[PDB]
Amino acid sequence: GSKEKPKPTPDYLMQLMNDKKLMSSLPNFSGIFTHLERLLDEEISRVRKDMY
Amino acid sequence: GSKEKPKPTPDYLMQLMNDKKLMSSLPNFSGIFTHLERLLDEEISRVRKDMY
Repeated sequence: GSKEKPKPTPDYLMQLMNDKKLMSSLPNFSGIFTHLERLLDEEISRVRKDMY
Repeated sequence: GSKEKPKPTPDYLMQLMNDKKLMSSLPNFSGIFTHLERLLDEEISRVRKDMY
């Protein structure tokens, strides 16, 4: 085991929405982080689906 | 449905290891991105567990 994975909530998603936008406003982001972008596209996606 | 989620491979992980380090070398990262850090801690974690 390695780290406990905390639950996804609206708070998680509202912050994700601003993170995904912040990175999109950074043309340097694409070069500095590789998987970080896709992880929003999945996390934002799955957080929206697992929404209660 | 929203976006198809691609499989995790070693290539995914080797790049994650460098992304997680790049962000750790950025004291500005912590302020610019909120969930991006934890998503490595989970993705890197789960990619290592789902390793074949």
